[PDB]
Amino acid sequence: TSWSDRLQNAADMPANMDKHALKKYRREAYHRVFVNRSLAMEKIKCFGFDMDYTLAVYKSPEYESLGFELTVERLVSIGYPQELLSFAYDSTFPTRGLVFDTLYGNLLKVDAYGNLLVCAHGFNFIRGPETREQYPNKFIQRDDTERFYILNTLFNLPETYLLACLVDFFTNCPRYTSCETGFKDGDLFMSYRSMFQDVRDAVDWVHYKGSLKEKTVENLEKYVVKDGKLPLLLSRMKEVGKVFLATNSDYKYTDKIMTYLFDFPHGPKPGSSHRPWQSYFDLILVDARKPLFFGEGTVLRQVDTKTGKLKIGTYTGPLQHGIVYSGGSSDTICDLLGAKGKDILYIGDHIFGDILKSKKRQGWRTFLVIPELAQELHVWTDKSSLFEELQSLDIFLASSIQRRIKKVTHDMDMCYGMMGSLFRSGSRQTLFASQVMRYADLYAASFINLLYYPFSYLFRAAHVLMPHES
Amino acid sequence: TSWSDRLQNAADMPANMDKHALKKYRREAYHRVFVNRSLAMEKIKCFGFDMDYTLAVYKSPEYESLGFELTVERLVSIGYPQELLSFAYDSTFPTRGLVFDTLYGNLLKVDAYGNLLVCAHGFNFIRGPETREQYPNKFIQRDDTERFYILNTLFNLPETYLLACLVDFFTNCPRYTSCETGFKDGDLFMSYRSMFQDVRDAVDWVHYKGSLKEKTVENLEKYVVKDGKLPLLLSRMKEVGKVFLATNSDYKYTDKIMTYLFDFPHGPKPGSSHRPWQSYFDLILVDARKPLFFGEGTVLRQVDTKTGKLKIGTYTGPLQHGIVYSGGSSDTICDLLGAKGKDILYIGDHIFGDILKSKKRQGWRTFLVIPELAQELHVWTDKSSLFEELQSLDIFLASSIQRRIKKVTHDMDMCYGMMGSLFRSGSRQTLFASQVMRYADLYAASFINLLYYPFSYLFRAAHVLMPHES
Ligand SMILES: [Mg+2]
Ligand SMILES: [Mg+2]
Repeated sequence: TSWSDRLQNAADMPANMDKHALKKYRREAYHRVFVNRSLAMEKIKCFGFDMDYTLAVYKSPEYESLGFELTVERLVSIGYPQELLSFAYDSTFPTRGLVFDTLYGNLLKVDAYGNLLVCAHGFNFIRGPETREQYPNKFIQRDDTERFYILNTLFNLPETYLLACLVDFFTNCPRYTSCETGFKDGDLFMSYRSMFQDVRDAVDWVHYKGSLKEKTVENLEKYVVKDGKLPLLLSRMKEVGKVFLATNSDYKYTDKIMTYLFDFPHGPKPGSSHRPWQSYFDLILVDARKPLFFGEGTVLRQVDTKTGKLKIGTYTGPLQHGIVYSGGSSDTICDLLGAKGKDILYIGDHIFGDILKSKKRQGWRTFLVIPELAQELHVWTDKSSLFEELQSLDIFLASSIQRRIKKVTHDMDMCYGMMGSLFRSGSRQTLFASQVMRYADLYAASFINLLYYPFSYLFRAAHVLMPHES
Repeated sequence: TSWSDRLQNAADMPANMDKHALKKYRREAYHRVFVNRSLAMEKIKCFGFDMDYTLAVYKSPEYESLGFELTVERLVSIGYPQELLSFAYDSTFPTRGLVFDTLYGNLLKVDAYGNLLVCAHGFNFIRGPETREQYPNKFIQRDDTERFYILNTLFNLPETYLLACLVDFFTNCPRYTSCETGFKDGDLFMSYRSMFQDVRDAVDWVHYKGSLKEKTVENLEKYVVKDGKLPLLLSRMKEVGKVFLATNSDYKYTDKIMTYLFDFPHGPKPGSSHRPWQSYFDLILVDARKPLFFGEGTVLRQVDTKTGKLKIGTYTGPLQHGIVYSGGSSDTICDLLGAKGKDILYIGDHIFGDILKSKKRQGWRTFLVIPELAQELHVWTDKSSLFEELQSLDIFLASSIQRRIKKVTHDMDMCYGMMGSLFRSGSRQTLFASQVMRYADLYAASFINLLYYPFSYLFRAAHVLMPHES
């Protein structure tokens, strides 16, 4: 049972809009919207969306497996060894938000301060004392972006696993000699950095120049979660405010995915006429180039929706019905919708490019979609006894207790996968968790959970007090 | 009663090291060390210090008034109008950590997200609706460092007030015409930015080329808090670890201040021989250039302590007794003391240059000294009924309540001064407060509060849980 299985099971259910039914449903963690900072829904005038892994959640592990297979085939085609073809995607290995250290070839799980929680070289998990050789302070400087790459999106799951496969492969293949910073093969030296760059390039290529999109769209039911409640929520949002799309995807791909997401024999609710996906949006913007979008952005262009090509020139005209924009900036949205940042709730899955950047650069309100939460919630509740035990031990310690703490931490983490929870390793929160709390005003397993709250709901979070104020 | 008066009253008291006396004393907020993240003191191998506003806390408002007077005199001497000489420093106006907006000439008090809590143009406090003309989203992008300057240190208190005085003066002097971005005086245009730059330059000049240091050192009792307990604490630290000084001040000024700080007829305790300040440090480093110090730093130089001049050349030798360093990097300290970052507790008052940067760049443990806390604690407890009222109203609201909330917020804030608490405006925390919580592992009114805790004390903070984990 993957997180997408959970999401699809919930997507299959019709909306019961009886107000008591709604209250009961949203009390379940699965259908709840979680609150980091208080947000009065009555003050939101514009609801903005990302598409991929927000509106269009790709099914797991099928979509990751497809990306993996095509990325491997691209690497082989440029001259990586044939043994790569014997790799098979394994969903139990990668957790999102890991850091690849391009100097030493390690996947790292870190906290908000760059402290090492987990270090794997290939499939070898390096324990504390051994990590000190390469990380003397068990710490990385994560903003050293030339060295460290943070694998922040669900698109990075395939390459997270592939990096580990490759390091494992070269390390154990007697054709190659392992060095500190890569592999020697006679007169050829392959650094972990140049290897990482090849993987990154092959991933981009598969999405942009390869067959991934074509294979996705030829079997959308296999690859994409679909939910009859989506037009209902969007139509309700449009009753109290404006609705926009701002996506990095191009027009042709957006049109294919979005058509599928609305492809039901009805519109907002069963019995109503179907309407085109475009009719649910006051403003549609593609090729957004987030996060650059939230600063200078790019030249505002107009899509010719008939051909899917951009019209020649900068678009200087007004917002008109049926127009589709390309590029621009977040200011385009504010100016055309008559909005200020705090009137906007932007809904996306990219913790950096969607959420942190719109928050820091523009003061937008933020809603983070975390698709894996759909299944992490199940583990969290099902294994609560292990977390509680750890919480009791930590308090008792403040030795056989220290070893017990390490053992319980391991058992708890393994319930999530080999790289543990997205949100923690034992009692230590990850960088990703800390960024969620600081930048996402609201978060949930799905944006659909907004449907279960009334129009002027006040999302509440307790005030933060300093230690001396307590 | 200023915060320095509180600090000096406590400094005047002898240390009672009876273990029960110690426990009782540190329970008082004034003498407490506050904990943002748990820290096991037994793991600290090196204790590092800043000097100014850390070891050498300057007396308030006398020191600010001296800086102000000399800065004004410097501005007049370069051609600012004579009316500046009628300004007098007023401690009730500035709060630390305000943001000067160089485009519009406003002092801003903001939260961690750039939201406006207070906006003053001169001594005119602009209320919410009027701030929207210049700040349509009541928000600034604070990392736009070309536009916004954060007045982060106690050295910036004089210029905080002076900026307000100047804006007030030009606005109300009929020789000048007020524009959006500065003042016209016939064929001369003075932007708020060029005005701000003149103030900033005059402040630097007074410290570097003017008479401020000379006037400080000629009357150290008037200007500097002195405490017989300082050598006691340092000598205890030296029993369990290494002690270093890393300061931006130069050798001659450091030597004058430090001599005064140790100038008692005894050493660590009454009855013991006096020892030179240098003997309390395993490593002494001046001209540190923090925060650059915590990255590449500068060339490591050796001070000729006889002349106060640098020896010619890069110092390539070992740590030797009596040597004094200049420049270098934080790696100099780790390499010479045999330390890793998490073995180091660095003690300073500069939230950015001392604390945030050593934490983010190096993974050092951090202790933030907040001298104003000495008096903010008194107001916090004395006016607790106003904060409690506000907390009850906020909860009741979740109208005459909204107006009551604004009135109580104002009354509470005014108890601290015209720009309110360093830590909040009503129920909203400032940027400074949020940075304290995120980057300072420990904080206190004075570093001396460490004396009241035993050698292997475990400072405890509760674990943070995400909303879905609660
Ligand atoms: Mg996305
Ligand atoms: Mg200082």
